[PDB]
Amino acid sequence: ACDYTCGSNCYSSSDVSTAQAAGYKLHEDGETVGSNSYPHKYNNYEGFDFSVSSPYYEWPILSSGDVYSGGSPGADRVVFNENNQLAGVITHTGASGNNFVECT
Ligand SMILES: Nc1nc2c(ncn2[C@@H]2O[C@H](CO)[C@@H](O)[C@H]2OP(=O)(O)O)c(=O)[nH]1
Ligand SMILES: [Ca+2]
Repeated sequence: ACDYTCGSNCYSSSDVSTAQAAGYKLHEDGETVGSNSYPHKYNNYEGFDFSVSSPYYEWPILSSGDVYSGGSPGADRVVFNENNQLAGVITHTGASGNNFVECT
């Protein structure tokens, strides 16, 4: 069964921790990757009720199970905070425009 389901994409806990670790390292190093400069701040415009404190950052999680290294980041993101705590897994799939919904 999937720990998070983002549309048709199925992720386990280990998928999320792996993506999160890569993103947090770049954030700590003050480095970014990709044309959209990930990781970057996640403003929470959607008003998600995350159980950890802001500020939050987002980083792509990819269904191929590879770590994001540039190119298209697809629809799915992990959202982590300054303490490297996971806030949530969110996706553009199933939401209008460039909005997000949470993966379930
Ligand atoms: N919808 C949304 N986009 C955000 C937020 N914070 C930053 N962004 C970035 O702003 C772009 C314009 O909304 C979004 O598509 C998203 O980039 P990503 O595609 O990199 O996730 C947020 O809280 N909500
Ligand atoms: Ca996997």
